[PDB]
Amino acid sequence: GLKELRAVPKADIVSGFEGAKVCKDVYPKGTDPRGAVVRSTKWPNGSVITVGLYGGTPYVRSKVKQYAQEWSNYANITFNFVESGTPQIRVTFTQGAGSYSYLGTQALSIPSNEETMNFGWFDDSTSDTEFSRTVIHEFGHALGMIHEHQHPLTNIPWDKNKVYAYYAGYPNYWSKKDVDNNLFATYSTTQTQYSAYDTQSIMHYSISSALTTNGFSVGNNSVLSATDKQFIATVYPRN
Ligand SMILES: [Zn+2]
Repeated sequence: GLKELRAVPKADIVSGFEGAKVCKDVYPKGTDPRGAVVRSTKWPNGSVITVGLYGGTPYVRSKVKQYAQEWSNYANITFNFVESGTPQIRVTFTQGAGSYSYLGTQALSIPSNEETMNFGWFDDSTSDTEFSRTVIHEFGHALGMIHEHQHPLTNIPWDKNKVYAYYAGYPNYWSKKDVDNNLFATYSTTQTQYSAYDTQSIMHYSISSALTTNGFSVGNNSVLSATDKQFIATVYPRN
């Protein structure tokens, strides 16, 4: 099969946040997160992207493959799930590390012994809606999509000490200061790649109830929205 990736240090997986459903923004070391937008990170149109799955049960691995390929109904892009070589997208299932993917072709800047995507909370009992939501969302990032997030009406009620502890773990290794600029300041304003915000978007950024004092952390958006479908077709046209 595939060559083993280097393992996540288990000391850097933060205890107590098992099951906390956090999608983490991630970028190749030293790059500017503001530059990682779909017009810059999109794959060559018509690409067939090789994907490798590392670990996971056969059931979870089948679910990843099932829902990742939903994007190809609308985008002129195909995922080829392979078991040899160095795949372009490398998916791990490290429990407790959150879920994340590098954006678009930024995956190609990741060392070949490291993962480019992680699913941190799936198990064999996970619901179909949660598989659909999280897998389509993360492969959205893999196509270059960023989070959709509308301007907060009221400041997010961050449980700041739970947050500082969580983002100190792998893979960000963020300081107190790092969280203040990259997380708090980022989501204090609108984040969007659409001309108008789409409350139904699969790319909606949900903030975990493990990281806040109140509010509803699980939105409705578990399938591609009409805007998701229309936009991804303009990025990757059948041309
Ligand atoms: Zn995300």
